[PDB]
Amino acid sequence: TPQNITDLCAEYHNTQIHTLNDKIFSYTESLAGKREMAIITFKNGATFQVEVPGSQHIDSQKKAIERMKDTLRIAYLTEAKVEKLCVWNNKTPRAIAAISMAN
Amino acid sequence: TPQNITDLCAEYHNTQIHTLNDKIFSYTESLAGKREMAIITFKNGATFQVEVPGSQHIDSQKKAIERMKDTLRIAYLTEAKVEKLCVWNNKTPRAIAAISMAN
Amino acid sequence: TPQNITDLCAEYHNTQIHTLNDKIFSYTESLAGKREMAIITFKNGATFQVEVPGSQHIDSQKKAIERMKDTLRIAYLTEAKVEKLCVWNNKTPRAIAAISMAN
Amino acid sequence: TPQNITDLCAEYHNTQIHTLNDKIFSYTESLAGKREMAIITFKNGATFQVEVPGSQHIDSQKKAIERMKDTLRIAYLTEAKVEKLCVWNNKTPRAIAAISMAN
Amino acid sequence: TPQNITDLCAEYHNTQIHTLNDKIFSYTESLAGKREMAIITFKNGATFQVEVPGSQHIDSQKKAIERMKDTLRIAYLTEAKVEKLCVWNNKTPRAIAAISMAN
Ligand SMILES: CC(=O)N[C@H]1[C@H](O[C@@H]2[C@H](O[C@]3(C(=O)O)C[C@H](O)[C@@H](NC(C)=O)[C@H]([C@H](O)[C@H](O)CO)O3)[C@@H](O)[C@H](O[C@H]3[C@H](O)[C@@H](O)[C@H](O)O[C@@H]3CO)O[C@@H]2CO)O[C@H](CO)[C@H](O)[C@@H]1O[C@@H]1O[C@H](CO)[C@H](O)[C@H](O)[C@H]1O
Ligand SMILES: CC(=O)N[C@H]1[C@H](O[C@@H]2[C@H](O[C@]3(C(=O)O)C[C@H](O)[C@@H](NC(C)=O)[C@H]([C@H](O)[C@H](O)CO)O3)[C@@H](O)[C@H](O[C@H]3[C@H](O)[C@@H](O)[C@H](O)O[C@@H]3CO)O[C@@H]2CO)O[C@H](CO)[C@H](O)[C@@H]1O[C@@H]1O[C@H](CO)[C@H](O)[C@H](O)[C@H]1O
Ligand SMILES: CC(=O)N[C@H]1[C@H](O[C@@H]2[C@H](O[C@]3(C(=O)O)C[C@H](O)[C@@H](NC(C)=O)[C@H]([C@H](O)[C@H](O)CO)O3)[C@@H](O)[C@H](O[C@H]3[C@H](O)[C@@H](O)[C@H](O)O[C@@H]3CO)O[C@@H]2CO)O[C@H](CO)[C@H](O)[C@@H]1O[C@@H]1O[C@H](CO)[C@H](O)[C@H](O)[C@H]1O
Repeated sequence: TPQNITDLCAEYHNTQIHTLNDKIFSYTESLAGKREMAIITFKNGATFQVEVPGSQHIDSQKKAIERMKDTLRIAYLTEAKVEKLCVWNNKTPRAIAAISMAN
Repeated sequence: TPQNITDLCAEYHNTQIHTLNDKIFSYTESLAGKREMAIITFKNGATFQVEVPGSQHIDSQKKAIERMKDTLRIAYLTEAKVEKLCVWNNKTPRAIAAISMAN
Repeated sequence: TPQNITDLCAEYHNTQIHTLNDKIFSYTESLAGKREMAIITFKNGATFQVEVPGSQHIDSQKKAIERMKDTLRIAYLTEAKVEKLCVWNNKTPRAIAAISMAN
Repeated sequence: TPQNITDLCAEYHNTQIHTLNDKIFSYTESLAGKREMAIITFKNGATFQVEVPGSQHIDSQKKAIERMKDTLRIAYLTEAKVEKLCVWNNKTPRAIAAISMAN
Repeated sequence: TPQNITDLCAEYHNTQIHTLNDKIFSYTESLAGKREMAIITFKNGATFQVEVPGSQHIDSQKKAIERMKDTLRIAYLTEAKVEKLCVWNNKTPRAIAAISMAN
């Protein structure tokens, strides 16, 4: 079991860490069929999604996907600094696997 | 997968984007049977709903409808600026498909 | 579909609109068996309930009853102005069907 | 149906009202097995629990127990004044049945 | 039934109390499959997890694990002082069993 987001990210293929150390610039969410997702951006233009739940996800991830969208929304609204994102780089927009917040 | 609300909106028939760049003026929600819905307005009078769930919705959208009502309520209470709404034109009030929020 | 709380209220028998234009004065909730309910009051003493779920509710209302209690608690805690309540007047305390919030 | 917490409390055996008119001093919660519970204290030392869900509860209470723990956490974090608690006094710590909050 | 986190923690093997009396320094959350977890740190470098749900957990603990991640997120965002953690010491990072907040 990892102790931080960088080591967690390294337990997966097709992932990378992005260091933001910034608040979220915009928060988008959709209830439209087959596009039940969230998208965040940063002022540097960087865009990330929480993927639509699908075949790629194991059952244990379903609650965690919902939690992540909850986390992004409240981080956005409270202007919380996002430290790092672990993302999958075989999706466009890059898909969030993990988030760290500090400072 | 789309990277922003405008492109997402364009993936659906008979939708449009409204640009508000304003906080929500009023928030209404109902538990009354067959009217389990939310209604928001802006100061210009513009009125939008989250639809009552029905057969027009696929299963994957049901959780997202609930999340959207959560989002609208907290956006209202925090006076968060709503950037755009993607809506369906064939409902009255216009039915929300997606929301974006930015400073 | 209605566009505001007043029109929604009028789609039901046994209802009335209360215009409060005030924050909630007190919030009460109970987990006691057969009394799993919330009660709110306003400054003038006027009292309203979210009813115990029961056979007078259809299945689609169960989630909306839980949402309404969520709404009333956060409205109370944030001192959000309640504009109107739509209530059923064939219950004591008057039973909330819908709420609108506006400053 | 009762109009207030005092009248509600009187509908049950083994209960009493505590009039606190104070914020919560401490909030404790546990996920440990068979001790999935919350405990609050007040500055006067008074201590209360939300009981572990069990055989003493009917199914309609399960969602209300979870809601109560949510309420106590947010009341704690926002320093909301608790007016009264209705508690079962045949338990140690005294077990919360209902809460009222007023400025 | 215990009356405080210290006595609760002593009902379990392989647990200990850490006294922090500090806000959470960082909050990390993951939706990655098999690492659906949260990690917190304190400025003294201490690191704790909420374990991935699994067979070491009885069914009643699953809702309480979700609640705990909710609690840690909002405690982080509000800079709430954590008084004590009860943690299992047979896990790395040490795994949270209970939390207390005061002052
Ligand atoms: C890389 C990949 O295809 N991942 C998909 C995963 O495949 C499993 C194994 O991949 C890892 C991984 O995702 O990196 C390997 C990591 O070590 C694992 N880490 C931990 C901490 O457990 C993760 C983790 O278990 C899963 O992610 C949890 O769901 O899995 C992959 O190496 C393995 O490959 C097999 C191959 O399939 C087989 O034919 C060949 O003979 O042997 C290879 C091993 O040498 O296959 C594993 C599945 O059996 O599978 C999951 C579903 O279980 C997803 O499909 C995952 O795809 C990504 O999913 C992401 C969201 O969760 C996101 O959408 C990404 O864009 C997807 O690529
Ligand atoms: C009035 C009443 O007893 N309502 C109960 C309802 O009864 C149904 C019809 O009532 C309405 C209503 O609630 O006003 C009629 C509205 O037009 C409907 N509006 C919409 C937008 O759909 C609603 C709505 O469909 C339901 O509320 C959704 O569950 O229903 C009622 O008129 C009808 O009885 C007529 C009868 O047909 C007629 O021959 C005779 O002359 O008079 C009767 C009384 O007007 O019966 C319908 C049911 O078959 O039924 C629901 C559940 O099925 C509830 O029991 C409802 O009671 C209210 O419930 C509220 C909570 O949802 C709240 O607790 C109130 O205090 C209850 O009275
Ligand atoms: C007193 C007691 O042991 N209560 C347990 C309950 O027993 C039922 C009757 O209790 C009441 C009550 O809890 O006060 C009586 C009230 O009038 C009811 N009020 C309303 C508004 O309905 C409540 C309510 O129905 C239940 O609480 C909902 O679940 O129930 C109890 O009096 C009765 O036993 C009588 C017996 O009938 C009589 O012949 C003899 O002379 O005296 C007995 C004791 O007074 O038994 C009823 C059930 O058959 O049952 C529930 C079931 O889930 C609980 O076990 C309840 O225990 C309390 O539970 C609380 C949490 O819900 C909390 O943990 C308290 O500490 C428990 O004591």
